[PDB]
Amino acid sequence: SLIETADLRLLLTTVSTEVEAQQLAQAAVEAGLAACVSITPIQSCYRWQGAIARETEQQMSFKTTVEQLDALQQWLQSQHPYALPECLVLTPIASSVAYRDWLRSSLS
Amino acid sequence: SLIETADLRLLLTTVSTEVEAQQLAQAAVEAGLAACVSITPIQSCYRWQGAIARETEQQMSFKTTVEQLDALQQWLQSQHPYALPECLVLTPIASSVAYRDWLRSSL
Amino acid sequence: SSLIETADLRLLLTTVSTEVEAQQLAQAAVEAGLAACVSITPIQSCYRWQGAIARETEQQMSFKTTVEQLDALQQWLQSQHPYALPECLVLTPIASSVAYRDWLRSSL
Repeated sequence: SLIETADLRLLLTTVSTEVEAQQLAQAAVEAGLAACVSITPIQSCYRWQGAIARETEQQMSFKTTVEQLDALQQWLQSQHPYALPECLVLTPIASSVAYRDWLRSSLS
Repeated sequence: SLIETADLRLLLTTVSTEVEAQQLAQAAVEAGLAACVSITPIQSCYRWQGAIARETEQQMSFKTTVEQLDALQQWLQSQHPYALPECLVLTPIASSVAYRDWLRSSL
Repeated sequence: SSLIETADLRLLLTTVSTEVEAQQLAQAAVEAGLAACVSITPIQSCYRWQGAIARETEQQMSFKTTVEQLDALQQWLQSQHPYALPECLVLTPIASSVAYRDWLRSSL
């Protein structure tokens, strides 16, 4: 049942706290900006303003379409305006018809 | 030993429980359909059945080749606990010579 | 904050066995200028080893870098990774924000 896909997108970002991740995920789905969101606890080590830090974060992966992606990304920024958040987008190359159709059905 | 690659695939899906994930991963490797499978605990938020839900799940990532991918997905569908499984496929664009060779040879 | 097309960012994925190993390798890669950020996630990995199915705890690592540093990062992993034959899978994000891409590039 695999089909080629070019219009699905995964938006990856991080936030510091579980509570923020949960709230952002719920509201993005309610807004029709993403169909599904996963939240994974991580540790991140990074260069920021000269120094190296290791902090706990929540990795978020938002499932959306190319049509909703800009709106989603801008909306997420609006939710933590003080942050320069991680923003990486991946394009899946295939999916199932049913999963693709469900995902597209979930967006507004 | 970095090489450009086009024939490797990652198939992403989720299941509800650790037990389900462990069993499905083992069976896929046993069948020669995936070289290796990672399992990561997540929380997932989505609307289903008219209502927004947040539930704990296990993210699975199956490493395979383009040649085995259809067989893996057909198998996974027959064996997956969900009526509508997540199915997303990524293509890595580079690997190491040794890792690519391991993955392909293991199938 | 707007999304822009990106072709020169890379995510290198590998695993190690322990949290300590992952923290040390991540710190060392950032210190050497080979990655801007490294995330670490505990996982289980299932694979066949010596003819038998194994399932082991591991740490999934994701190194955020540029195409220009990718070869040097992989070469450095040849010497520094704890495993003789590490996982090595590289993804290319297709978009990012201007701010994030600029942060990542300026960190290296």
